[PDB]
Amino acid sequence: STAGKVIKCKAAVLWEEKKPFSIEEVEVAPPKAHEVRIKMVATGICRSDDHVVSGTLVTPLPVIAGHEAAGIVESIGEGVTTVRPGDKVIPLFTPQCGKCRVCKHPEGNFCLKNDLSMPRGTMQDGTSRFTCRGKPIHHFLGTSTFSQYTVVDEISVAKIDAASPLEKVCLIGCGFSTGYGSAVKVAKVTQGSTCAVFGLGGVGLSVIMGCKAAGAARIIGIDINKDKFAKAKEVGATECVNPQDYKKPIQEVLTEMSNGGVDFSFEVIGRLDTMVTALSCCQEAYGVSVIVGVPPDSQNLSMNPMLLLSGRTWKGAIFGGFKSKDSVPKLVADFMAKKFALDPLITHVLPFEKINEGFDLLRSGESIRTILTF
Amino acid sequence: STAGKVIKCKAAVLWEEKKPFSIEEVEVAPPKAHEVRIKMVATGICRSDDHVVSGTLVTPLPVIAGHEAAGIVESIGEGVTTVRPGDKVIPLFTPQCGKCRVCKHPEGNFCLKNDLSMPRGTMQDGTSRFTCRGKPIHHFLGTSTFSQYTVVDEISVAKIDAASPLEKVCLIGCGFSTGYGSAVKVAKVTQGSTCAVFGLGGVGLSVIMGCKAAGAARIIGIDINKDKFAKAKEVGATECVNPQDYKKPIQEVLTEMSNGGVDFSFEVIGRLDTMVTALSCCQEAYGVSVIVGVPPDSQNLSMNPMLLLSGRTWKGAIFGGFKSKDSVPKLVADFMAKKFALDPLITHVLPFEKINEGFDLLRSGESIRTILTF
Ligand SMILES: NC(=O)c1ccc[n+]([C@@H]2O[C@H](COP(=O)([O-])OP(=O)([O-])OC[C@H]3O[C@@H](n4cnc5c(N)[nH+]cnc54)[C@H](O)[C@@H]3O)[C@@H](O)[C@H]2O)c1
Ligand SMILES: NC(=O)c1ccc[n+]([C@@H]2O[C@H](COP(=O)([O-])OP(=O)([O-])OC[C@H]3O[C@@H](n4cnc5c(N)[nH+]cnc54)[C@H](O)[C@@H]3O)[C@@H](O)[C@H]2O)c1
Ligand SMILES: OCc1c(F)c(F)c(F)c(F)c1F
Ligand SMILES: OCc1c(F)c(F)c(F)c(F)c1F
Ligand SMILES: [Zn+2]
Ligand SMILES: [Zn+2]
Ligand SMILES: [Zn+2]
Ligand SMILES: [Zn+2]
Repeated sequence: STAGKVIKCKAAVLWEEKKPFSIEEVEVAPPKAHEVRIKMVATGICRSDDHVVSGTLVTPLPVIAGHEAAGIVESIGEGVTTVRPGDKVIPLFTPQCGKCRVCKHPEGNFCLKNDLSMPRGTMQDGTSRFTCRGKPIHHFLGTSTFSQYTVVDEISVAKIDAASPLEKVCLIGCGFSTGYGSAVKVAKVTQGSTCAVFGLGGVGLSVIMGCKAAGAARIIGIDINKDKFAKAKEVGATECVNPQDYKKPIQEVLTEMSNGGVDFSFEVIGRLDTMVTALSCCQEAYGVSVIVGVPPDSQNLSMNPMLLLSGRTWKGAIFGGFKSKDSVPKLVADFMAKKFALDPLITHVLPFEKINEGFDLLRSGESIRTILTF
Repeated sequence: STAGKVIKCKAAVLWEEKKPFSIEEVEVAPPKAHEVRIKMVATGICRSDDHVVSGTLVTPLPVIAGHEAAGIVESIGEGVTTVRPGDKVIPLFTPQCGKCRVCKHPEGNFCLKNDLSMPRGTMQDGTSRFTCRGKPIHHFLGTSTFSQYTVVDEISVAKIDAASPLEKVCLIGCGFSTGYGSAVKVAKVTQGSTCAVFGLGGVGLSVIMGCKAAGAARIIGIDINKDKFAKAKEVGATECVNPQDYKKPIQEVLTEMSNGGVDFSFEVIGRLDTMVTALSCCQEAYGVSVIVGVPPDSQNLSMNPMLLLSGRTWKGAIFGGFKSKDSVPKLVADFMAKKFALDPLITHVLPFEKINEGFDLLRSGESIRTILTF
């Protein structure tokens, strides 16, 4: 039995920015009250994890990163009611405490208990469950999924279908749900509309899936890497454009293509310039633009507010706008009912021990999602 | 007797920026096909007219400004079907051609025939109906209401109730409808919500009216001129704050007052800094901020897009989001049925000949709306 005991296991520790992960033994404390210890089964490599490595996202180091995953409950602390040992679960990088003003709001999902805005890199109680070489190691977004075992707060975990394939549904923990919800819930894409999707990685592909599901008539994919176009078309893009092919700015190209601007645009990269371009290419009177990408820490964009005064709507969201604990189980149920596909997003499946190679595939432009299996 | 003939009348011509208007004789050509010549009865002095004088708003000079008005049709050009001589009318600074993609869109109101985005200062045909001292004089927004007679395109005029009091309902041509619609139509303020209104002039007062009509529980007015607070409370503000009273930035004050951010905020001034402050003070996960004020020409704001990524919505609108020709007559009908009040906005009345004194009153901070009578 491991319940109630410290577990020694393998994890990928990030000791400092711009260095490879170190795959080594960590100690994982047992869960305290209202905490859940999970044996990880699969975790995805998301660009946001690379942002921690690159310094694009600032979070306390050293750290166990990883936020898109699925696993099986090993043990629960006192007072846990929503999961039991043996349950399949997805950690929730956006929690759902159910009690704060956001949780109670019909349209908010960015629960005030989150560790995104002002990250401490701890459990809710302000302490860490991880040690490595005698040193405390930080958590990441309350999830820390780059470990054979993690500990999460109960508000940061959802129980899912016991028959779920964990090596696929881990994507519901971040990239699929984020893109899909950005289209269907946040933008509320309409039937017959024209959509523009900037960035054709895992998240942008999921935005395309949602735009197609919503009945868009035209879905224009934009990426500087033309190797991304074939898969974008497979999942619903009607056209793809590479800005590097044009003498004019791409907002002008897209405005012309759409006979005066698109209905919905999405920034799914993380660049300040593309955020402004995406806003500009939506129709000036009634267009909607959604920011999904995460830009470099503490950098401001510059824009002319006449873009908004004419009638545009500009919004952003975390996790597709989904209230996390309510939505994850339903998304998995919908996947099990064949309502959407996840295989198009998965280009590589590697053992966990190859985490660095998986990040190199992302950085080189060669992968969409690599799933790491424990 | 004047139908088909040039009319000589008095208008207020702006020859140069940063100068008084010159009340002098102009020649007003008869209406061409699909044009309407209107005898003006009353026109309001709106801050946007002042922006033309100050250079905040760039439009070709020399010009006959004025855009908030009501009058009586003197004559119609060939092919006009929607008004007749003797009808009471409001000129529409935002046209409604009824044929473009925006006019056909359920939400859009910024008709593509507008003369706001890239002002030419002409009729729809690219020519002027005004001569002064033998020189052609520009139109403004297709309306040019600072004249005893103007000529407008048919898509820029609405017929209104024959019993309408024109010295009141001119405010439906801009300031009332813009602020009211910004709350009820653009923001879609909800019952029980907390609203923050930056700027307590005529437009911001109208926003407050709209927020109160929509059922807001708290309406916080923000102005650096505390003389504006008594009327703001009369029309529905629950509390007023002056940024100059505080050591902390007002977005922090408002976030504290609203226990974590407001539901709806409105920028009703025209400053880049207050546009960002207004966005910041709405709740980070589900807040909505609407830009109403007109900022200085060609200037960009700087902002951190993480404000949006957490869930905020940022939008702007012209004329309260109202499709102009459909909406203006209905708004007048609702006024005649006492569904809203206009008298709280009217602080001064002057003859047209005292236009410069009217502008002095606005610039000093003393007036809300001065109504000029012809
Ligand atoms: N809002 C959320 O909740 C949330 C969740 C998940 C991911 N993210 C962010 O979303 C973004 C996309 O993540 P991902 O899909 O995993 O990343 P990814 O797989 O790296 O995809 C990004 C795509 O952008 C393309 N690209 C780069 N520069 C440009 C350019 N100038 N113009 C057009 N295309 C360009 C690039 O070739 C690539 O295909 C990242 O910034 C993530 O951090 C946000
Ligand atoms: N979007 C539209 O369709 C539309 C139509 C009508 C008016 N406008 C614009 O709306 C704005 C307001 O017009 P208005 O109500 O006639 O103008 P106004 O009567 O000048 O009112 C502006 C108010 O802002 C106050 N103010 C100035 N600076 C600050 C500050 N830093 N903080 C807080 N309050 C401050 C000022 O004291 C005044 O009471 C102007 O920019 C107009 O050009 C836009
Ligand atoms: O990919 C999801 C994701 C985000 F959207 C962020 F805004 C963030 F800061 C982060 F760490 C993260 F993992
Ligand atoms: O007051 C209404 C109004 C506007 F909202 C503008 F954006 C504009 F450019 C203008 F000239 C105007 F009069
Ligand atoms: Zn919460
Ligand atoms: Zn992610
Ligand atoms: Zn139109
Ligand atoms: Zn105005």
